[PDB]
Amino acid sequence: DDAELATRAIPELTKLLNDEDQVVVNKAAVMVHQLSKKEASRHAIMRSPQMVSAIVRTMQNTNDVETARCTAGTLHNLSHHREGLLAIFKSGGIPALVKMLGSPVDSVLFYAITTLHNLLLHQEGAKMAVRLAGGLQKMVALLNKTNVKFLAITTDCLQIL
Ligand SMILES: CN1C[C@@H](c2cccc(C#N)c2)Oc2ccccc2C1=O
Repeated sequence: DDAELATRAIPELTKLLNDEDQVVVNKAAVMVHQLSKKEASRHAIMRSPQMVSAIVRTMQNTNDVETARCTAGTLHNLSHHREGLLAIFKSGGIPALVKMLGSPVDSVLFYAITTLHNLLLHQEGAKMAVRLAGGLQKMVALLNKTNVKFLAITTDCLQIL
């Protein structure tokens, strides 16, 4: 029933993610991120190409810190599934994630590189897409960070490319 109800709510949540009111978009992004933490509702989000497109679009245009963390966090969760990596890939997720590599918000930064690593690992076409978006230069720029786990994931992205 969790999956069926998340499924019905999706079109309205997709609509509110594209709203002009920034408080409406933030609240919808908080909602969708919460839905992405439960496997039944994460399944429903991955099956909606329109919903994944709205999370990508919102993530790359938002100036709201919580909105950026919630939307990148949502993509991070969906990237742990094959039917999730594919939806991110088709919705223009790679260029948006590459832009997020320039975030001063460290959780957005960690979510962005982990999702991109999951993509470079199992998504066909992700290698060339990361390169076309300038991800090679962006990832090299991060090698100056000091967190051990973050540096290793970033170095494996470059070792994969
Ligand atoms: C949310 N956001 C947009 C922008 C920003 C605006 C206002 C406050 C902060 C903080 N802290 C950051 O900075 C970014 C730059 C590049 C990629 C992504 C971000 C990003 O994460």
